[PDB]
Amino acid sequence: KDFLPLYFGWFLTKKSSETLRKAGQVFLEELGNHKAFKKELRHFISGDEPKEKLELVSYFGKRPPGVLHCTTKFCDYGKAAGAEEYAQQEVVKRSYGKAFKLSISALFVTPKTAGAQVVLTDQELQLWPSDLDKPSASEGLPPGSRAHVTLGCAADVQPVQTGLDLLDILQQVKGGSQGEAVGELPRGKLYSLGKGRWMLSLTKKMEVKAIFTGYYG
Ligand SMILES: Nc1nc2c(ncn2[C@@H]2O[C@H](COP(=O)(O)OP(=O)(O)O)[C@@H](O)[C@H]2O)c(=O)[nH]1
Repeated sequence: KDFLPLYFGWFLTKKSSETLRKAGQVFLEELGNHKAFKKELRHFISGDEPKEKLELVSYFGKRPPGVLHCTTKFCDYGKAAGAEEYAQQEVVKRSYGKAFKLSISALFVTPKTAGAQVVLTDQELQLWPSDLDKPSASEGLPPGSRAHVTLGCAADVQPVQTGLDLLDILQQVKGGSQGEAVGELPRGKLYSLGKGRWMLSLTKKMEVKAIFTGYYG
């Protein structure tokens, strides 16, 4: 019998990866230099500390090397629950190797991860794994809300954290707790959601090109 991928997803082209990666780093630069962020650094550095500034690019030291991606289904070669069902779908097999455009609507930062929120079209939503055997997965939010691109992680943080972070952030925006924007960056508005959580809503959605395929490690 045949190995499944470690995970399925959309893998950005060289150019799109470069473009999104640069946007993420610029965001980390501006955020770290933003007065509202520094006023709340108690959520990134603990204890009575010298009043210095944190370089977020350095903070998120575990970064994706090379090509960026948006995961759909983690399969672990077929060991993960629902892995085979997902892989056997017609739409997954039909879409394998095909090009897509992913709309990135926001960039976010928590004390654990940094990433970009992806807003899937309905065609692309067809490639999002069914939560019907684990509605814990998407936590009351529309399907595919977890869709993201990871831009960086803190040293002690597991890779899957980014998706959980995004859902947490979106969960607040659902209850209307993003509050009044606390800053206006060149690319959009900065929101302070508390607990070291920050969201930049892009004025203009970023459009990235990516191939849907499988990663085998
Ligand atoms: N999404 C997801 N990832 C898992 C799960 N269990 C383990 N992982 C980890 O996810 C890693 C690969 O995820 P990755 O695509 O890099 O993270 P993402 O880009 O934030 O979705 C692997 O190293 C696994 O150890 C799971 O149930 N779901």
